[PDB]
Amino acid sequence: FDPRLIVKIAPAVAKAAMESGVATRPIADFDVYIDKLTEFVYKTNLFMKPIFSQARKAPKRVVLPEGEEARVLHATQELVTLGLAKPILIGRPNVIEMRIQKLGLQIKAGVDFEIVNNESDPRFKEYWTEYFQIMKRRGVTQEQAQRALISNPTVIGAIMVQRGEADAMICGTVGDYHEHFSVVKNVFGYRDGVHTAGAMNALLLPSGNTFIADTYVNDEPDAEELAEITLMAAETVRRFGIEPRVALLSHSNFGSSDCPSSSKMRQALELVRERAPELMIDGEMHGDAALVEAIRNDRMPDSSLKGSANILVMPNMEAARISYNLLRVSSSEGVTVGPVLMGVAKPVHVLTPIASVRRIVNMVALAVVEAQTQ
Amino acid sequence: FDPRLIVKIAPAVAKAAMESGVATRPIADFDVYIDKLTEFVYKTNLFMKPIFSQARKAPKRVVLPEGEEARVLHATQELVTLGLAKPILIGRPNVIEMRIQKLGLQIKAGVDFEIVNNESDPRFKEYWTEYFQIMKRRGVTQEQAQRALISNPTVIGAIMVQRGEADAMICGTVGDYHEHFSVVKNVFGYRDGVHTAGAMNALLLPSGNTFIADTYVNDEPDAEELAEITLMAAETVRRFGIEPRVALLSHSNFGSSDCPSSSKMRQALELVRERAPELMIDGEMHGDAALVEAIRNDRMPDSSLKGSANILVMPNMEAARISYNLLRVSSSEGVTVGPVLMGVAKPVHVLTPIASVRRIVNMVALAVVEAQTQ
Repeated sequence: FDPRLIVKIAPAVAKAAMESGVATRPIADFDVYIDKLTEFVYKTNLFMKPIFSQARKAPKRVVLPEGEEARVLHATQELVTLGLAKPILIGRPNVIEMRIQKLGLQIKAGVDFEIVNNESDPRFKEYWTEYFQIMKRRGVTQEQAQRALISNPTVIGAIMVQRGEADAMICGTVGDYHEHFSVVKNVFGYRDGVHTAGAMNALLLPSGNTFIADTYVNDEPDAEELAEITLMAAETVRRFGIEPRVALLSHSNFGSSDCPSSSKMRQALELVRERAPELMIDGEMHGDAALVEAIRNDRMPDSSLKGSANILVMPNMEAARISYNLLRVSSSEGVTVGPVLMGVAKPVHVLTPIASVRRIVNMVALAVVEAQTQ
Repeated sequence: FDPRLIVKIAPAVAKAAMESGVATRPIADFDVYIDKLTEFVYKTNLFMKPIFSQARKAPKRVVLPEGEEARVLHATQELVTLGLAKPILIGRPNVIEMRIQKLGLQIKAGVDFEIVNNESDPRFKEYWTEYFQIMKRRGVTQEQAQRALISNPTVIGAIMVQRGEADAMICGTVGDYHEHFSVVKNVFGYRDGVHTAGAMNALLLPSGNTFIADTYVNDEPDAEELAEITLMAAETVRRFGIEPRVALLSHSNFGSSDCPSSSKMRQALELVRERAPELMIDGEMHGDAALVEAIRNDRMPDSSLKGSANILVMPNMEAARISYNLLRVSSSEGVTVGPVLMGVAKPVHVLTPIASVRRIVNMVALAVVEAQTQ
């Protein structure tokens, strides 16, 4: 799967065929040709195949709070088969076993995977006392903390990962995003060096693989919050292997509007450049100017952004969630990754009820891969 | 009046009665019995009694602007009899001498107390000139300063205390609190190192001696301002002899409601603990949790607050004045102290129009104590 294959083979084959003389059209501009095919590499990178393999080498414990949900169940089978992770499912053990039989999956409880019963667990008194000490001043009474552990699955898995019993967690298949996130933020805590949280959704597009943030965490992020979201996204995408091409999208194109939304972007651009100059980023720009290099070079010759951009940053969540939701059905491709939570101290992600099984599979993998490091 | 009397005598008697054998019911928990005795003596305290004695030791000069008002005159008599302070009443001498006779009081002008006539005074030229130099930049012309020295008695007394002719002043029996306070603030100035003022009103409650903060001065306090109010009050309560137990009240119970008011309180708790970690204080909480320790230990066991809390700091003036009014009618007895003004350099206090004659006597003695320091 090495991307460099088409980089060296196709030119070298072309150079020997011109020396052999059987070629009808000489590509005299070999360096331009080299630029053309390296661009094809850069647009389509799988960025999942290395992830899966890394998960296979070191599977980790992942808790899925909504264990009864059928989509979770379908993904648990593929996780056990591919040897990606050690799945811990939370829910009523009786309904899971019945649905497994109806689904026909070969996973066997206590063998292939472990189950934690939400209604009864020996580690109950310890857990509610642990959750209460975090949430006593945040409006959770002792009596409330108990009731939460019996009926809120997401809270149960959060306590495990913080304790150390579980390595990571994947939730959000049932419920609104902010319900699960609220649980996550108070329990795990912000990662050191960060004071804001970022959500990222990825769509393979004609322009290539493309990422969008922030989709659910912040409804109206301020300037410094955008800058921190940008830097984390550049770090995460560099891990995937795709070099980061950041574009701060806005209705204004390089100062066409002086309204506060555009002013917020420009300030963040200066903030990002001062914190880490290496990142390739230019803003603000129209949406189209970030993908078609032809349009951007006409508005901005000396733009530091080169080629189609892959990290599009949004001024407010509404523009993001409406863009990503409209593109997911206008691309019609493999799911790649879903809502990637950035900034949390522990390896956690929250999904949507519309999330497919492949998305849950891919996302559980992504988390196992995060858990290998500390 | 020594509080330590009941704490020591009763246990030794109890031990002697058990050794004698006449004790029908033994008390095995002697250390618990001491705790119940010490809690009773802290609740029913008489901080006013030492204040009178300290005032008797060194009577100081006190100015009362409303010398014609009947309630002040009754209080001048009992002050003269007690020997607490040397009164300097202000008003028309004829109306005072005629009311003195009408009220059947044995006080003579020029000997027991001193009258300063507002309409005519030898030092008139120095007073309105000094007032002008203080208020020339706050909208007071020379012509306005003259009429103001004759018309507003509170202005007259404020000038005296700043000159040093009188050691303190008590006012407010007629008129709005702020009519005198604004004069007090501009003339005396803020206490060194203090940039906001505080109004404290004391009540005798079943739970114990109880004070409320910011009853009249600030409609809405900054978190910084709330902090300085709390810190000053605990210092003043320590002067009375009561142990400072502080509680920040709010409509939210320990983060149950996230609003501007609750956020405002919590920030102050941090600000107070940094400036003085020794002060026992916890918030935010409901009122009942501040008084009934049982309720507080059930929602917050680790609370640093121990027992009934004596210093109640409130979020806004509106809730504080409403509470104080509704409590002074539902608490049977207790003349205690009137509205206490904190943060002003020269010793002074502003009273309510409905302040009882006992409250004028008490608040005059409180001022004499304050004048003995610096």
